[PDB]
Amino acid sequence: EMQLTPFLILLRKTLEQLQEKDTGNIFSEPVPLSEVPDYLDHIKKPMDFFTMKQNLEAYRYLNFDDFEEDFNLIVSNCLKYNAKDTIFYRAAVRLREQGGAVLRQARRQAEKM
Ligand SMILES: Cn1c(=O)c(=O)n(C)c2ccccc21
Repeated sequence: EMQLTPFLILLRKTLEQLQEKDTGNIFSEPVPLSEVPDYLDHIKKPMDFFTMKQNLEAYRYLNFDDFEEDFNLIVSNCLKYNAKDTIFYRAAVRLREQGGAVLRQARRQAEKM
């Protein structure tokens, strides 16, 4: 199939590119549950870019689809929790659009391995 180290290098670069689309850094760290006490009533699996980085280095992403699944959780959790008329909801829509393009290019590079 493919070698581990170039794949992880690609995922590290891809995660950096996704974070660059989140210009407010609102997805950089976990949603603060102390300030959002009802969050887990709605959200089954919180996700954020710091957690994704930890998972990457813990060798928890060994195919592109598991990496993309967690990125999609960042977006979908935000759309689910927040009302449509909020900056947060719109930011997740924009991240879905801009990040989908980053992911398509990165997946093509993975398929070259
Ligand atoms: C409730 N909440 C969210 O749903 C969210 O997506 N982000 C990014 C949040 C960021 C800070 C505080 C609360 C948040």
